[PDB]
Amino acid sequence: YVEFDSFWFVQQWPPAVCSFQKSGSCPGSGLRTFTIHGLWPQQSGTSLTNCPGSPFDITKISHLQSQLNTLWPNVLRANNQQFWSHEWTKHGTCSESTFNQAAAFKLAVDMRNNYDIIGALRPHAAGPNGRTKSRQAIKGFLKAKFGKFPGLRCRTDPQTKVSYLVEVVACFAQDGSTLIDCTRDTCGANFIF
Ligand SMILES: O=c1ccn([C@@H]2O[C@H](COP(=O)(O)O)[C@@H](O)[C@H]2O)c(=O)[nH]1
Repeated sequence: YVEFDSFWFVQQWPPAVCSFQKSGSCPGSGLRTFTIHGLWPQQSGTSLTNCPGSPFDITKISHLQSQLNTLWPNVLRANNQQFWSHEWTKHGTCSESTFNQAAAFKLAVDMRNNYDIIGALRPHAAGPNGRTKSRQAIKGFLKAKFGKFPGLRCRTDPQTKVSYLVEVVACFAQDGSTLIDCTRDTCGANFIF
């Protein structure tokens, strides 16, 4: 069996994520704050997925639904539970040996409350404005605020080839509490944000 050695706390930028879904409606299109995508256990540089764990049980986190509906909405479809269930089954099960479902979602909520990206960039006016930003600059501002380098993830429009920031990753040690440096970015030196 495999033992995760770290976590990737992944937050997503709703507007960008929605823009890549040019086919249909997008519930979170109007959100202007980073929301939780998921907490992904890592192993030797790779995300551990689909581990032999417990079925998702909404009643196990019923007490967090309040916070989850605000910080962890399904931005693509109007079904938050489906999104939480998927993230648990695909990612959460892989760290269940230490964190049961209730503990994992609570961990994600706490991490989100301790990692306000927009708030951290505002003092530098480095927030979203649909213009080009520097990977180095953004990583620098976040490290100065939180203490460690985040991971920046981008997606490229197939038509225009323009790169857009879509997710920001905060890396944690196996304890799920000690912030550590992220080392992998999918974003190039510059991107739209
Ligand atoms: O707000 C969101 C963001 C992503 N996804 C979905 O989750 C998957 C991406 O997450 P992952 O499987 O890599 O954890 C995709 O199928 C995507 O449609 C949602 O349902 N809602």
